[PDB]
Amino acid sequence: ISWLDIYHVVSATVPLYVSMTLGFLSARHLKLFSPEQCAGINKFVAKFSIPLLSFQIISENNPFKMSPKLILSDILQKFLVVVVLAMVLRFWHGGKLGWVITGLSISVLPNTLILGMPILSAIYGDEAASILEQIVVLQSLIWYTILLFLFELNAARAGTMKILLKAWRKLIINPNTYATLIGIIWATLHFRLGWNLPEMIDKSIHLLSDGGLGMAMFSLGLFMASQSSIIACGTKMAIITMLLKFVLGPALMIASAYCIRLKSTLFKVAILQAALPQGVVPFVFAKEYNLHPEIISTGVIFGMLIALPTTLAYYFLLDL
Amino acid sequence: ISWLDIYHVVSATVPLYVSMTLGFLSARHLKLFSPEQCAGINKFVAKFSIPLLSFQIISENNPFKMSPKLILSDILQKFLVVVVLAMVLRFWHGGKLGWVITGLSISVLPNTLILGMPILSAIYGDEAASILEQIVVLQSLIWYTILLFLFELNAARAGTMKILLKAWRKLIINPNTYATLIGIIWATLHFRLGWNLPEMIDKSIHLLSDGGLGMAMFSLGLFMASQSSIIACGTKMAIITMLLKFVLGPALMIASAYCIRLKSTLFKVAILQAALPQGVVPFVFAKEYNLHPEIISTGVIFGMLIALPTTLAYYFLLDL
Ligand SMILES: CCCCC/C=C/C/C=C/CCCCCCCC(=O)OC[C@H](COP(=O)([O-])OCC[N+](C)(C)C)OC(=O)CCCCCCC/C=C/C/C=C/CCCCC
Ligand SMILES: O=C(O)COc1ccc(Cl)cc1Cl
Repeated sequence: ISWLDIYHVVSATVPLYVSMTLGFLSARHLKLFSPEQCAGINKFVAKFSIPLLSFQIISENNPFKMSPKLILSDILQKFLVVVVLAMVLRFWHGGKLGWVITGLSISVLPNTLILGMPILSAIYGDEAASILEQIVVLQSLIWYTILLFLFELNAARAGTMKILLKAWRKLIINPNTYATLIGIIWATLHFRLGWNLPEMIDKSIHLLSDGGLGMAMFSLGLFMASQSSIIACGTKMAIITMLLKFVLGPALMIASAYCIRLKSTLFKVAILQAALPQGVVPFVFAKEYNLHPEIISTGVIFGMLIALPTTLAYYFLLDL
Repeated sequence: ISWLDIYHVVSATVPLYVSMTLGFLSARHLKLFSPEQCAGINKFVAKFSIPLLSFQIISENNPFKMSPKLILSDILQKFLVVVVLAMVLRFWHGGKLGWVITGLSISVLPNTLILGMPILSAIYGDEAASILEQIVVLQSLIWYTILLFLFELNAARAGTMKILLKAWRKLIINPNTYATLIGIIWATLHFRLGWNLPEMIDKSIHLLSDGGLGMAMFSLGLFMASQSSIIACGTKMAIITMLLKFVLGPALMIASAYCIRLKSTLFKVAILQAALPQGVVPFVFAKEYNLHPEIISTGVIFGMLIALPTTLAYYFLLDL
């Protein structure tokens, strides 16, 4: 672990905190944004920035050149996490479905796009970049849509066939689903027939997509200024939010990798990626749907602080 | 002229119209955003994105390698538009000072920060970038401050030290002022001593500044949707606002360019930049001070529509 490699991690993490700070200061000390305005900014982030980012992620990779072992391992990890959460909730802590979503939003949705590429590139070779790209594409194609479907189903519940039909009806109009579908279609078209996206469309998409992550962090800092303080999540809930993200998710990912027989850099990069801090998109969704938005906030705040400790610990463990 | 050039300009301009149309549809038709949410988004873009973009543009300029001929041309463009507005108003339309500010907020304040770099950097490549950034620096450092002082003087007119003090107090709480000062200082340091911005700070600034143009157009579209109609005022003061920007301003700028003997790209760019539609800061000042906010809004809304039609015309004309 070269000392100059810690500089890379810190440089990848600090910018995601500068915007968050700016937002917190604007909301609390400057009293610049009212709660309605913060909700509107978050809605813009969730409706225009995230769909375009997902489209770009999905439309810039080879759908037919993708490690199937990586896909199977990710699916197995997600299924195992869902099963474990369902089993635990049955005996621990009504409103059980609301906690299954809040578990997947802090367990099986890392932030490999921002904090993953630099950390893995510094600690591993170029192949890790491709593996992380594939993981991000999968989580922005399948998992980010399944999470939205679950959110819609939870909102509708607040006779079963009617609820499912309502959830599907509300999902089909969601920008994220259409963005993902168009992204996959364009990816296959461009990588089979060689079609290239016209410049007037690529630039238009980039203009809105660009700066979306800064806006998401701004919204995260804005929402954290309307809570009790910085750990409004609580004391025990904040402690378990990290055992779910750095002690259970990584273990289940290791189990999935063992089951799928991963033996390559597709192992030391497939497991380490699962120990990275939480993403911002899960918060962007959990605050628009108002499903425990305080639990996926302190987790984000305190996950990028311990990213380096836990990541280096897992790196040492894998080598041993 | 070749159709390829016309197509290049159209492609450069299309994304900035797609963002505006998306914002307008989201506000009015799709009804994603409530008026409070739209106001919050406008405040965010005007407080965090625009100042950072201004700082970046200013820092990407060389104070010691400016063009004094361009400086003089820009100062004489806004000094004989005053001598043409103080003479016409003598024989046309009490409120000479009020109308002069409204006449200056239209003719000689192009939007060279949001809609000037993209279009012109594409029409003439990267050569025009230096000229546009120099003009942006000048209008952010001198002309906006003078406009603020004139607005304060008009407000107090319906001693001088009190007006200057009020202008200074209101100028210190403006993010644009701090952004411009810091950008000038950093450009001086970088281009004299050779210092380089740290990677962390650069990435943090880019996180928010990247989306400062697409989101600016989105906010413009939201504002257009907020207004009741395109032509808020009457035709009498609507067919004159366009002629005060696409006929009088460019003509008086061509006169300045001939007096100062500007030649080459510094001419085809120095006149073309004056034909761009009006900015939004003058509208903000007019709304805050309530100085004819129904004409400065009409101009800003009806120039964004016919910018490309009236920009291709000047592009074709100047080639001869
Ligand atoms: C050197 C750092 C100077 C920091 C300047 C801050 C000074 C603090 C000001 C104190 C005066 C008290 C009044 C403060 C109000 C302005 C706040 C502000 O101005 O806050 C930054 C601004 C956002 O203000 P606001 O709109 O949110 O609220 C302000 C509007 N109202 C008042 C309505 C809420 O917008 C921005 O982000 C500005 C972005 C451009 C500045 C980027 C600085 C980068 C640093 C460059 C220098 C680097 C040198 C190399 C050295 C490297 C090693 C260290
Ligand atoms: O540069 C300009 O004159 C216009 O750019 C803007 C566009 C939208 C908003 Cl809110 C603020 C600004 Cl300054």
